[PDB]
Amino acid sequence: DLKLPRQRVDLVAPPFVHVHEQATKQGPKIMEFKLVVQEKKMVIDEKGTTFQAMTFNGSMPGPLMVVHEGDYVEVTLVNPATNTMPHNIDFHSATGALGGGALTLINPGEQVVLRWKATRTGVFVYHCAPGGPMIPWHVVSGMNGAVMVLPRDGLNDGHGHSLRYDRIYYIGEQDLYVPRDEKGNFKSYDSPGEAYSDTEEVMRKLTPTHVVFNGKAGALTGKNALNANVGENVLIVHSQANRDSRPHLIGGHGDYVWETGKFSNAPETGLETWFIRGGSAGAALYKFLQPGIYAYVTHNLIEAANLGATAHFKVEGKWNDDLMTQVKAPADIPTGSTNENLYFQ
Amino acid sequence: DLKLPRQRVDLVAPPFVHVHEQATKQGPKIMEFKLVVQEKKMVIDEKGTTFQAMTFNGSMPGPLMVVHEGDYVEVTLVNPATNTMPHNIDFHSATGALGGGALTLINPGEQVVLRWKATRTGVFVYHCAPGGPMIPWHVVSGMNGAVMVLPRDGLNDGHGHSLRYDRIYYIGEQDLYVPRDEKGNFKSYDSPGEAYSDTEEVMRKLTPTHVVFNGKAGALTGKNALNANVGENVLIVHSQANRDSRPHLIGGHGDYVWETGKFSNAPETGLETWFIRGGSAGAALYKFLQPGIYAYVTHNLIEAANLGATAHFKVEGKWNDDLMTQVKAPADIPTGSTNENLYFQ
Amino acid sequence: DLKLPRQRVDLVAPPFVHVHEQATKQGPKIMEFKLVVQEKKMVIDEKGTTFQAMTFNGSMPGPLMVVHEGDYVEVTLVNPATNTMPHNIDFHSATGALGGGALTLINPGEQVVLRWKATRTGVFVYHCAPGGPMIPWHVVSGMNGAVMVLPRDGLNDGHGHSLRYDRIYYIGEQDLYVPRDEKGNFKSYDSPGEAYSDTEEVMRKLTPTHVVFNGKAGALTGKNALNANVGENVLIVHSQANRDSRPHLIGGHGDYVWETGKFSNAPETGLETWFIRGGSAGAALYKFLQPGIYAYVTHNLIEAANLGATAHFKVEGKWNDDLMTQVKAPADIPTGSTNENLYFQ
Ligand SMILES: OC[C@H]1O[C@@](CO)(O[C@H]2O[C@H](CO)[C@@H](O)[C@H](O)[C@H]2O)[C@@H](O)[C@@H]1O
Ligand SMILES: OC[C@H]1O[C@@](CO)(O[C@H]2O[C@H](CO)[C@@H](O)[C@H](O)[C@H]2O)[C@@H](O)[C@@H]1O
Ligand SMILES: OC[C@H]1O[C@@](CO)(O[C@H]2O[C@H](CO)[C@@H](O)[C@H](O)[C@H]2O)[C@@H](O)[C@@H]1O
Ligand SMILES: [Cu+2]
Ligand SMILES: [Cu+2]
Ligand SMILES: [Cu+2]
Ligand SMILES: [Cu+2]
Ligand SMILES: [Cu+2]
Ligand SMILES: [Cu+2]
Repeated sequence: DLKLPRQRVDLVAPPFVHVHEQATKQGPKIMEFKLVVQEKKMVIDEKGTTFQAMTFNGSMPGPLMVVHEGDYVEVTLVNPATNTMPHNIDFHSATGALGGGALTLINPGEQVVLRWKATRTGVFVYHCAPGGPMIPWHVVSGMNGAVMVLPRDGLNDGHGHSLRYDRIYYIGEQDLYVPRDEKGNFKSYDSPGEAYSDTEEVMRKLTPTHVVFNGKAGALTGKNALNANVGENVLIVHSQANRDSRPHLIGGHGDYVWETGKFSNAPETGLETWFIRGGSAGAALYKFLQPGIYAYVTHNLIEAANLGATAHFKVEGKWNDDLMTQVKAPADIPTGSTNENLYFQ
Repeated sequence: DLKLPRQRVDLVAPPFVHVHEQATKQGPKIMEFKLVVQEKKMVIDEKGTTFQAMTFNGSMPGPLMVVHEGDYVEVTLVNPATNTMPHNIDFHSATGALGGGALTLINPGEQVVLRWKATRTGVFVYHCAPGGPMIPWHVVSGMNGAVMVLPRDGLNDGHGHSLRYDRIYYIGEQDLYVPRDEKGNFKSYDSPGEAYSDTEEVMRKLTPTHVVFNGKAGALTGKNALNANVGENVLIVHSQANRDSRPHLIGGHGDYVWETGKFSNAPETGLETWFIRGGSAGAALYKFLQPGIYAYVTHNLIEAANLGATAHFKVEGKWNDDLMTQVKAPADIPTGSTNENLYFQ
Repeated sequence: DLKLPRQRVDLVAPPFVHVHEQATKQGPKIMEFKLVVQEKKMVIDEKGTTFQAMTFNGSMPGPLMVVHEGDYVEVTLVNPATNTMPHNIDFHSATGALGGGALTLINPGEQVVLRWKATRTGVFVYHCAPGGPMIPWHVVSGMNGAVMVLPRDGLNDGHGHSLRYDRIYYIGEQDLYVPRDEKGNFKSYDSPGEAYSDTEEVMRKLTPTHVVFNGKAGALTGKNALNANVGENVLIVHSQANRDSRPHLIGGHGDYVWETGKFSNAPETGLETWFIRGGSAGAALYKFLQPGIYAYVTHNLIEAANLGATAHFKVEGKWNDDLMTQVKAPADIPTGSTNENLYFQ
């Protein structure tokens, strides 16, 4: 009885996003997505530590889905028989049945089709939630992503002016809880079920061993740094399904930030650092003004530098010496300088 | 010299709330409340672990007090001689004398009467705060609750429109720090003073052993799930006197959320997850649109599923298939399906 | 080529602030500041525990710098040859080159001059960030402070009304990670490099051993309590470069709070407790209404009372019995009282 046009969307691996319109004059459609659960061993840090992960579509995070207010979203969730456990999906964007989790529980070898109406704008988490202690375990094993529900007129500044991004990236942050042996080395396991008991003990102490973007320490540095150009307005969606985070663009700002992630609320302006509450997605716009490397971190700097939570942007363009300049390069402290008379000595 | 009508309020145990008017045309009154401290052993999880608690009025949290802007609140605090320690009360709603703590210190066998003017609207924490290390210990032992100071015109949406709730619940979240023996089992004690030294060591590492609503894991699930009906606008007050929390209604949203808890500020709309800073109360309105079970959690899912922090609502009414529907029930993955050609394989 | 007046600013040790205008009719200037790195052993708690600190200008936090929107800020950063490590500076207020860190790396015996344009209003963190694991280590060793960029018209309430403070204090909160020996006693070291390996292990578990204001437990209590007077509007800037905090003025409120710290956003009103995300500075105004002692804490009360995070204000003036009064002093519970019939017994 729901007589609307159907459109199939092909998702892409984060931190990229499938193509979409920002503002649209198309009416509501049924937007069709497919997510396939994949349990597999994954490498999660620069020393090669492996982890028994569980994913949507083989990535941590799962891919970003993008629709417009009033669309219907029809998700086929597939759990191949190569997997060992039941899985489901819960959309924080959806209304009813535990976000869809109570309608999508599938054993290996099965698939299910859920439809939810996109009545709430913003970026939102989706994650697996099978029941009881399996909920946190599936989520911290990798089974979470995000969906963006755009207004049909695209984003605005909360004061009646349109905003448009030239570029979008999705940064999924994952807290991981990897057991260690008596000597302090990370332990390896042959299957998720084998890893569970030891992993649950680490989870109970609430302190992650790794905090990563795009599934691994160093995923978005080096060759895989994020590209941008001076003058571009870049939307950075950030999600964390289980634990708080405090994003910060080193050398930049958040020009417009929806830290609670919901476009019915005006963004805040000119933030240094914002706050993603565990169990949510937020979004920040920034117009790059300077070329060079930027680090994007959670600004618990221990997590950023020592547990894996740093991405880079590589921005091309011309340097603006009015905004910042090195007036004098490093030089020997003048013989004549008198710093021993300063108030704090 | 304060010549206003007096009205005695009988409090009730959370998560229920004493009856009150939302909007009122009554002028300011002296609203009289009594809180009696009770130290006692309490059961805090589904395995029967017991805990040396300290409470206001025998419950964790202490009861919700509800008054209107401009009322005076006259609290008789009683510390029966069956108790072993001094106690006091500090209202985050009040101005002066450490919130009242510096005027309310009572030994066992004594009572004291404090009056504070309700000049600030919102939901606010109250808690015991005897002095020094006793402050966190009394609070994490259970001695905290909340007070709501309504505008005289009731709540509004921050844009000039009245909001009215059909139902109110108060969810007090408690972080607990229970010692374990060498084998990892929770230890039992015969008195609060006996529990102190071992408990302070757990407190110092800042990681709770239990995170509970209404005083115990499973308190608000099963027979004690919270009731609602499709169409009702429900106000959920949430407090945490010592530690942050990130509330989330699984399958719903926060239609209007005051996460910092103060009604002079417009609420945010359409939240997935909000944030209660430790030492505060916040509030969310939601109009139920779908029947069924909802879980209300902190969305650190480890705390929610494994440390006790899940409540349920049981909502009666008719399902809306437009908002969400199971298009196809779980079925075998079609022989003809081609998932091995997906980009992530 | 930048032809503006230069003005030298002499900084002062926190929690005080160098003199400045709030509103100004002066045009943009080049505001010249000097920061000298000092590595030294410091006492950090009331038991005399010492710590291998690294500081700007010999204090934790580093001093508050105050300029106006559109000023240029020219910082000479000095690293004396008595220091052992390279250092740099990153301003969250600045645009480009990792906030200045990529232009300011200096070895012992060198100095460098950085200029950044103050294009963003608010309070912002600055901190050392040499590269890789040295970033969190230098920051949690003490190398962080804040800068305030005022609008030229001074502060406003976000609704078109000027706000002016009579008094300003800067509270820098520091999370510290001090190793312990097998017996649980804090370990002492002869140099920062000697302390590193053991300190990094404590840092990795993300749980501080001390959380302090102005560099030490008890720094702002006793003789060094903060002064104020009934009727004064006091601005409290609070920063935390690495870890979240939840400030609360016990016995007061935040009348106007910019918890994300940026003056382009209207403040929230009448807060009990606010939230400083790690990696940021926020600010609260409060007009004192009552004399006496107030405690200013982070409202994780364990951190406040047991890990060092309490300051005091001592406020002079006349008590207002309308706002709060002790109606009846502590007295024996009346023989006739009937508390055994209360609902919770
Ligand atoms: O309360 C009536 C009864 O209806 C049930 C039957 O399973 O299902 C309702 O809710 C489901 C979503 O949770 C819908 O898919 C279904 O169509 C609707 O009838 C039970 O939940 C309930 O006990
Ligand atoms: O500064 C004068 C002196 O007055 C004291 C006496 O105890 O009390 C004032 O403040 C109290 C609340 O903290 C009020 O109950 C009292 O009525 C008021 O006089 C001292 O705090 C102070 O040293
Ligand atoms: O992309 C060109 C090239 O210019 C460099 C040379 O070091 O420097 C630019 O950016 C610096 C700030 O990071 C400015 O101080 C400098 O003036 C500007 O030319 C390189 O970063 C870059 O590879
Ligand atoms: Cu799963
Ligand atoms: Cu969820
Ligand atoms: Cu008490
Ligand atoms: Cu308090
Ligand atoms: Cu340094
Ligand atoms: Cu920084």
